[PDB]
Amino acid sequence: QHLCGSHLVEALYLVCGERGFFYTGIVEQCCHSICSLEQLENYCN
Amino acid sequence: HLCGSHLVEALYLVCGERGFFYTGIVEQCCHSICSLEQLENYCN
Amino acid sequence: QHLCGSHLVEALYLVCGERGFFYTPRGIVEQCCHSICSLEQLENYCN
Amino acid sequence: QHLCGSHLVEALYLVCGERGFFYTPGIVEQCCHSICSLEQLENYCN
Amino acid sequence: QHLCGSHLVEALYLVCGERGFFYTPRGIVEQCCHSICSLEQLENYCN
Amino acid sequence: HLCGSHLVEALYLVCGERGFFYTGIVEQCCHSICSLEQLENYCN
Repeated sequence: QHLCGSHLVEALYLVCGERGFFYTGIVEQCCHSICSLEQLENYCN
Repeated sequence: HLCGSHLVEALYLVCGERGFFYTGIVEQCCHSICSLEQLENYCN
Repeated sequence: QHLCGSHLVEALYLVCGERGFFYTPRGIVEQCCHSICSLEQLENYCN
Repeated sequence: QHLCGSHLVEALYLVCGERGFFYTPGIVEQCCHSICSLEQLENYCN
Repeated sequence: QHLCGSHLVEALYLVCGERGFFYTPRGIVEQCCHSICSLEQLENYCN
Repeated sequence: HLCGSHLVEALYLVCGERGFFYTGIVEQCCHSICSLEQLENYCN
């Protein structure tokens, strides 16, 4: 449940579907800490 | 296009401890676009 | 060679090819993640 | 060599480093349906 | 049974563990993609 | 953070026919951000 780097990016692609996304705090909450699926969708477009 | 090793890594990811079965998910998620909702339907 | 988490999942995929496989949690976690199992046990998780 | 879906996404991440990137639903035209090169791919990065 | 392209490489990654491995396309490509090879044939491309 | 199977997938992609060796590439590309250039030094 730690999402960073290439793996964070794989996760975004997955949960964002058609919505798309931007990638460069999502890192604090989901890479440094464990976020949920719901927390993750909130970074799509 | 969610294909190969990445599809399986995705299943692990959305299913956690619940687990999953892997075989048509290839048709549904690799050859066509499936959603998280559709992917969740391969967990146990 | 303790296959746990994503690595366990990456492994089954390889040895089962088209056969597919099942992943759930005396238990594959016990046999392959907490301990080292061989392919024999892993093929035993295909269908 | 034909980069689509999750792999296209793996590629963008790779060539963009710190710059980051944007991914939408054309890069699909250029790099997924046909084989594209480096810079053609980078302009969908930042 | 037939390992080609990235899969051969994922397989190498898997079976070589700490040894690491070298991938160079008479060839792991001939031996494991065009024909079915075993682990030792596969292991001899680890380091 | 470029790590594990993905690190190995990255090598395969950028090295093409040259091939590559995998073992530090980890320090430079997983724990830290490497560029294509630092990565290519692991091709043949």
